[PDB]
Amino acid sequence: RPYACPVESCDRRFSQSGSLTRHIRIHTGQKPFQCRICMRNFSRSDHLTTHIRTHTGEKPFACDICGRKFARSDERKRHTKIHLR
DNA sequence: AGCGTGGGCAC
DNA sequence: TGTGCCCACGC
Ligand SMILES: [Zn+2]
Ligand SMILES: [Zn+2]
Ligand SMILES: [Zn+2]
Repeated sequence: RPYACPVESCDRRFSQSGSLTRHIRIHTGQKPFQCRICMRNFSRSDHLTTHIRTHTGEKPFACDICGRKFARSDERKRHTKIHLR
């Protein structure tokens, strides 16, 4: 509720100053972080990190039940539930 | 499946 | 003033 977004259409607010200014990038279209492999620009450093794994094939997250690996923790999370029948 | 991408947040 | 996870959607 403290920090807020000045643009007309939006009615959003952020507790941390950083999240307000991160959101503002949606409006300005700023994409600060670039992939030195395919040159594609991204809005967030964390999304650039996971994107790079699509190129390298790095998959740090293994399923506890079957061991299948994933580049992202949420992909693994989405996967694990399939072992429930 | 593969994976873009914003919000909540701890640090 | 960032960095970097977890979470959630969406397609
Ligand atoms: Zn806004
Ligand atoms: Zn790339
Ligand atoms: Zn599995």
